[PDB]
Amino acid sequence: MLEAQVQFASLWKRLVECINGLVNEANFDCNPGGLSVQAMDSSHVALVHMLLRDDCFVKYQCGRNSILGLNLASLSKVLKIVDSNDSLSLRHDDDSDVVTLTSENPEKTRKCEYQLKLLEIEAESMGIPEMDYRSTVTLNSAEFAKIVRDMQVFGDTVTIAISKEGVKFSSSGDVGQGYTFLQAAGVEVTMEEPITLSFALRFMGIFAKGSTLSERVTLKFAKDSPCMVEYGIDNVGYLRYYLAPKVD
Amino acid sequence: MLEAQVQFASLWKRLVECINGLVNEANFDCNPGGLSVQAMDSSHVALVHMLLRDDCFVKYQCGRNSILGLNLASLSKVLKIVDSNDSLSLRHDDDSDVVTLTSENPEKTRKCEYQLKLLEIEAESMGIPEMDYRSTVTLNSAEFAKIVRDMQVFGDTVTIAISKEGVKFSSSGDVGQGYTFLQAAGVEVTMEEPITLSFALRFMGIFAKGSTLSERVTLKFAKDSPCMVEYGIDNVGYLRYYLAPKVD
Amino acid sequence: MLEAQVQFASLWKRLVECINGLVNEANFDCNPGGLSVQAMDSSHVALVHMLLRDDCFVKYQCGRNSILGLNLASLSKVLKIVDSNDSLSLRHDDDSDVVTLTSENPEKTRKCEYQLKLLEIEAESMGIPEMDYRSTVTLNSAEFAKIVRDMQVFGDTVTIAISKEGVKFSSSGDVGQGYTFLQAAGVEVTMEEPITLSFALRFMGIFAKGSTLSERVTLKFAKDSPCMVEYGIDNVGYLRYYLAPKVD
Repeated sequence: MLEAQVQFASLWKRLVECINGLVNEANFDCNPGGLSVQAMDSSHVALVHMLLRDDCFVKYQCGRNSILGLNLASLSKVLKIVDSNDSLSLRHDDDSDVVTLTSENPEKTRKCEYQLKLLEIEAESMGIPEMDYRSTVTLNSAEFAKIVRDMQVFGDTVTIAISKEGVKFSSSGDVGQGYTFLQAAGVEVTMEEPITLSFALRFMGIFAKGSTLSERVTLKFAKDSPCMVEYGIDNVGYLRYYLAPKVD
Repeated sequence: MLEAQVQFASLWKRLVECINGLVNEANFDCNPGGLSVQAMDSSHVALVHMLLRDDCFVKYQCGRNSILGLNLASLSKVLKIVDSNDSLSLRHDDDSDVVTLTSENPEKTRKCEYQLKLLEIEAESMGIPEMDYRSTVTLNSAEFAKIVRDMQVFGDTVTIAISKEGVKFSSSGDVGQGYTFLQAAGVEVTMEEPITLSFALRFMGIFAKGSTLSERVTLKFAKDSPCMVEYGIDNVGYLRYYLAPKVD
Repeated sequence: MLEAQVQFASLWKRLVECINGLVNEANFDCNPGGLSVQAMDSSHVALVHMLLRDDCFVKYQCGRNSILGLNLASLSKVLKIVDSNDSLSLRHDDDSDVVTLTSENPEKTRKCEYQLKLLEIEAESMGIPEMDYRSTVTLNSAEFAKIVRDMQVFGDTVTIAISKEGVKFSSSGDVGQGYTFLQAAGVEVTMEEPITLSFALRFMGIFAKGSTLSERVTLKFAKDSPCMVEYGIDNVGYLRYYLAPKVD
């Protein structure tokens, strides 16, 4: 028996777009502590972790640790048609084969109910990278997203370069070469190594949809490792993406 | 020698857009009691009747009664180039092959004049049902339009249920099942008897575009009777759609 | 070498859009006088001539006459991602095979540096054919844009017709037959005789994007001659297009 009402559907909408950019279906892992979604893309290069804590909701009910597999195509299609400022209640009854979304005004004059069939999705091996990072940069989410889009005019690969002065995103291709250089303040570096890696812009792109959730974004880098980009969802959750670097 | 100056060309623009949704060509019945298009889609399932009473125009003139066949696709292309806040005089002359649109500024500094070829179109041998309709509902025209587009994510068929409590719009398909319920008395339901019919969303869709003319819309129903959907062009005319239900 | 710095990159963004419509590569002739593109379209029917004068730039060094072949496609692609409000400094060091654009933020938190390869651009065939222009006509550049967009629904050839009263742009095609007349209101016609040319609309449309650089535009005509359409950039240069008439 589960029931998670949220005040403003804005949140669910912005979130599902965010994880849908990375995967078609995923398991909604619901505990008394909150909804969790963990998922890897089909090329096993990059990973989403999303937590929404119990207090993120107006009302949250999850005695048992039930799981829900959900088609994020259908889910996304449906959230599309739900007003930003309407309330949205996700509920699964005791052994139904469908989850239900349920939507109302502030003023109760219109009520929408949608039902989605669930799916056996084999929960994956996957594995959050277990490391700690000796380099962290925080910056404006929207600026971040613009920088990936920028770099894409050049390549499929951005080269990030943290130093104590600031980060230096670079890229190359037929069009030419470009970099965008950032300076500390603005940007918040916390480095202890001239550490500089390369990544797939396709994914950085996908991750950067995170700016719909959070004015700021933190990137984290350990030498030769899966970087992390984190989007704080208020103080009541996070969106976390981990991506493998390109290596020789 | 027809002549028909509307004053704000928006009306003609917003109208043709609507009716063009349903049909590529249409005869304009031009009496001294106004203009009226009557027409069926090619799948002979859905009907438009629009009348602009002669009080509608700041200049009307139709001694005789003429029919004028028009390619609406071409009439639409010309009308998308016409500034909503301009004069728009229509005009046909005796044995003339061509009708003539003519726009002017408020401040008489810009004259535009287009010229379209008439068609011969076979006169329509279905026209109106002439029905009772004792079941009625009236709701904000944009919500109606939002709703048909919403229901379209689920299926090609909307099922409309009317009780005195309200009006439920339901739909089913691959994605899931959806419904949108509206409360009564903001919706003015008023029925004699509780009934529920089903319809092709394609056409409901087409009809909904009427939301650009009237802020409110009126639906009327009857058991195994082509429903009607009506849009008052304020008090100077109407646009009216009729659609066959889907029975088993 | 050459340095040229603009205060607001808006200018370059808006210029390269205009001239890229006509040709995908051009030579920038650079003097102490200023930057200067001059280029024909590949059918030798239309000619662009831009001048950015030395005072257009906050900073402009160019000791000797270098000539730079640039790929306007690529430049366009880069400039699309430069912010309007950032500055843009364009340098080239004398044996370098590369031009380099640099973009700083007013508050110095962000610096961007893109670099493009030069091209050996063979054709500088050229030849600004000045003649004595009898008739002039000057009008709001957006209206002119709009008029050609409109004339395009009819045909691919506009006939401009200039007289005491004003000017009549007309066109014909499968859709029908339109015209647009502008009274001498502003609209400063200032002719000597009646005069009626016709012109490819494709090109007129390419030209009409100049409306992003100048609230007004000016057309000059001469019997059996190329027209000129000029857009002035402040008092610091011009963009000037020349188009041959259709005769037959």
